[PDB]
Amino acid sequence: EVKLLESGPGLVAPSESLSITCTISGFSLTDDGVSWIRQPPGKGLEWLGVIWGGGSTYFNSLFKSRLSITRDNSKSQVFLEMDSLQTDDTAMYYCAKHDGHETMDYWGQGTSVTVSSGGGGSEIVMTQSPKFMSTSIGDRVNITCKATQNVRTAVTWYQQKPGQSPQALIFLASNRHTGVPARFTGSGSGTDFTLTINNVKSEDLADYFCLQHWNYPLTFGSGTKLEIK
Repeated sequence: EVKLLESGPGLVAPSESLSITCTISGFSLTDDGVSWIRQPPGKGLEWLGVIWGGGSTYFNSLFKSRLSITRDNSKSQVFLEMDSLQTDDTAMYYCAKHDGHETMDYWGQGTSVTVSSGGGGSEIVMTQSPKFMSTSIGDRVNITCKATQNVRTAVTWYQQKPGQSPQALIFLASNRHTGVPARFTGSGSGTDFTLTINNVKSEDLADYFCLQHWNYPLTFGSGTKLEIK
């Protein structure tokens, strides 16, 4: 059984370093290489670097300056070290084992690394749910958007059809923009907000998103694509 388990701090303050330990078993560090991957919340997978069975270390150019990958074959451990950590580096960090040098075979449990000064973050994050939705014509669907702070009613809901510009659906949380069909409705005040579409029509196939305008900077929701069966 091939095993890899990450050991990491979990909480790191901005500008500090990061040292994660991949404790491996079931294979030989002399033969197989080990890579470091990270997954930010709601982002794609990001490859950091690799140490090969002979010791050759390659790094992703985006980090290069601040990455270090070492190991200890007697202890069966591979070490990652990153410098000048900031909020952007908040991600789930994995170590993965290759088949010698070709294909990345087996992943570890992953260790979650969160970077925050203690103020929890400062920009106000609008979290949308759901990111995707497959609907039938005539259903009623909800999209919600949650704020990390009371933004009162300073929330605007936009629709953006494919290859077009966004267009205001709801303004001030609950009021329909001019010329908006009465089937789009807005609810909410404070932290949670809800765009509701009754009687889903074919032209509703678009990308919907929220925006807060309580405090700078203005921040949008990640978006929501509406597909129709």
